Amino acid sequence: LGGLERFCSPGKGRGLRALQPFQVGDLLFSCPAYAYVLTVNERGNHCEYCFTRKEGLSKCGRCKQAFYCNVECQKEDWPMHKLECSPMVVFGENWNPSETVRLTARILAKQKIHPERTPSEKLLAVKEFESHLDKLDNEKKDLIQSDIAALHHFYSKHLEFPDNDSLVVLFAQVNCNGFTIEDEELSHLGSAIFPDVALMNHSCCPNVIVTYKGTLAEVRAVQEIKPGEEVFTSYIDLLYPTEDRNDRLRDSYFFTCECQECTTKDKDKAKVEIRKLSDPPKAEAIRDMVRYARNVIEEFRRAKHYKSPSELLEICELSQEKMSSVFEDSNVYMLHMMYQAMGVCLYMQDWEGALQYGQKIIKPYSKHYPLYSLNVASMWLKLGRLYMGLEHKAAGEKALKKAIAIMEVAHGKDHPYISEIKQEIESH
Ligand SMILES: C[S@@+](CC[C@H](N)C(=O)[O-])C[C@H]1O[C@@H](n2cnc3c(N)ncnc32)[C@H](O)[C@@H]1O
Ligand SMILES: [Zn+2]
Ligand SMILES: [Zn+2]
Ligand SMILES: [Zn+2]
Repeated sequence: LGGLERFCSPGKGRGLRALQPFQVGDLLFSCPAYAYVLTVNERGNHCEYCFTRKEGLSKCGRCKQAFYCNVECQKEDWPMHKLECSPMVVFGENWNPSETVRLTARILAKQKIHPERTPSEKLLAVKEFESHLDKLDNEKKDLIQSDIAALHHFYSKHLEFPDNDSLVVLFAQVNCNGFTIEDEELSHLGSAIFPDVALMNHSCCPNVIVTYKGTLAEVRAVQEIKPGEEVFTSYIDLLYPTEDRNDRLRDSYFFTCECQECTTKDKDKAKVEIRKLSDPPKAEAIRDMVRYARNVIEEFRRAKHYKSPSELLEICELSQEKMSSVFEDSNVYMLHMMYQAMGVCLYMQDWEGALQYGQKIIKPYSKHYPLYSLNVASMWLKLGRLYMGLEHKAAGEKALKKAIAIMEVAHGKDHPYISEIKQEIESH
């Protein structure tokens, strides 16, 4: 694809570089999804085939668990829908495959249907994906085996499975190159595989941002890219300090980042901000809170699957109180709990609580992320839609206009999401 090229990136394997300049907001390229799945919770909200968010969604009369825009989207999805239609109804409540198993089954399907290079593989092919097979611990290798067992159990009707456990190779490849599709509010819509998009290496200070216009991945410049510069995306959440960022990257992607931010650690001091207070906190007292903060984060990750919403908020308020003694309110570990608490109030349809948390987050949040960040665009959007809901038309408009500003860069001026937000301002 024009104005870019695949190249050998010293110490980063294969990569994508520019052959022409790209300005802030310019679309480098699009990539139609090679394989994709609409997440189970978004059924009836989005079209299974084109991911269009609409209300007049017609049901699959054969499974009553697949929705479409019309009969053509339904017919166009049947080669992929075939995999789950009858099994969902025949397996009944016993039908529980994870999204990774759902996705991998559609990759195997695509490889049988269309074995030749797809328009999504102009620079990187699915077969050429990096696996990191050789660095997997037994715990990880066992987690892939669960997924393989699950593949065989639910998708054996139409699929012929490959040469021993070269399914381990494929499952390690989808873990390494697999994409999750999120909406305007960064809510999970599904999983997909974008091969050319997967060629891009990581930077904690990227020059590009991946957005989705249905099942189509779009790459837009968030910094100026000049000929010969490598195009880098972020694989992870850029709020956390160097250690946390690299702890996630090493775990999920088996590499350590050495970008300007991870080298310099410049933004680290501000990220884990400490209170100025009479008799400043001791060097060890700081390290003790970081360990607590990082453990309460994981404890919360578990607690959501098995605790009441009023219990979840209690975890948030209690942990914020312990942390507040050492940590300032701008600290990323404090801002996470506030983000968690806002999420709960939103679930409980507590629009005041959600707004009080948003307002408390946004200013310090904006500061901690790059200039064009999907996290802060989404946060400004949540805040705007909350204000607008609570009939605060002035503040709601400021917030929605702030979101539109970041969004016109990453998503593009003509994005369906921008047109939706503009209508929210125009009516109320
Ligand atoms: C989605 S693939 C990117 C394309 C990959 N470089 C290739 O040749 O197939 C992700 C993998 O690329 C490598 N990678 C990406 N960004 C990197 C970086 N900044 N430093 C080192 N390795 C990186 C890691 O091995 C990582 O798991
Ligand atoms: Zn459709
Ligand atoms: Zn069906
Ligand atoms: Zn980095």
